[PDB]
Amino acid sequence: GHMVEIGELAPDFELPDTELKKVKLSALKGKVVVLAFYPAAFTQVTFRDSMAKFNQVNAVVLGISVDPPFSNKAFKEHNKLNFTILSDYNREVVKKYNVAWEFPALPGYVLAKRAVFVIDKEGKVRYKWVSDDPTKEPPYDEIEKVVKSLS
Amino acid sequence: GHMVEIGELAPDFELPDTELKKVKLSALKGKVVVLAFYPAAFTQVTFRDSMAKFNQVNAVVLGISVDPPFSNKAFKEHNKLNFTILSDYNREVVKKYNVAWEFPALPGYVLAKRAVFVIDKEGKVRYKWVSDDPTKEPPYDEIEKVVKSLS
Repeated sequence: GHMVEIGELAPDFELPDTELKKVKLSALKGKVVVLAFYPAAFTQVTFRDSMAKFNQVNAVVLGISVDPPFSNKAFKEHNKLNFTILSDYNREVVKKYNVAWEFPALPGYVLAKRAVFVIDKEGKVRYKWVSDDPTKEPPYDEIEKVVKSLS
Repeated sequence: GHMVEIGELAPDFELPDTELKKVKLSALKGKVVVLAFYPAAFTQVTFRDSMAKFNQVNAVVLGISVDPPFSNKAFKEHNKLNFTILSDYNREVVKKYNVAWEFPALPGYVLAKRAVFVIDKEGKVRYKWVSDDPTKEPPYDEIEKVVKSLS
């Protein structure tokens, strides 16, 4: 089964972005990468989604959800997200990162937990945060300090 | 396997709407129903999606796609769709209606063909249109005349 720990090589993957362009994690070696998993585009709470808090991060942020690319494109534009948003539509990556759960109101609907992984220039996992509660937000300040140490 | 023909009882199903409320086709017996399958919310071409052409139909229109409810809710609101939009997220219904295909740019992504079924007050299929080409639009005028004959 899948378990991701600090110090391990981050599991590689290739997913389509909002323009259906294939994005491969390992092609980003040489750059700090932040994986930002979210349960669902257009989750309602506010004028802008919390994913916009990654706009200011000094790294290559990959937002990842199981939403289809067409909807993620509208979500990206509506919320002025300035970074790549990927669609894990077959749930390959939520499984590889062990961040899958079933949405309570939708039997058999598997989606990402709210999670963040920071990956160094060598492709190793250097920070991990996974919340079972989808409404919690990650500690952005700590994440940015980790990114700084890897830059 | 599944095949839907004129004169048959429409296959029953229960799917969540944009508020995650379960909607069951057979509960609509006594009313004319129009199933309007579409491949994907937020498909770009125009200021408003063609699904809005069902706003004027004198029947209970159920829009159906494999998009998740949260995205379909944003799609419904953006395009001022006045009718129920259902999420066939496990592809149960596209299979039952034999309107599934794989999106060319996304391996393993199964979605609805552009299709319309009109169902009479007894729950029987009375009109069927299925387009392999997702950009074609159905003959709205004929559909509305069929609806009239069933009213």
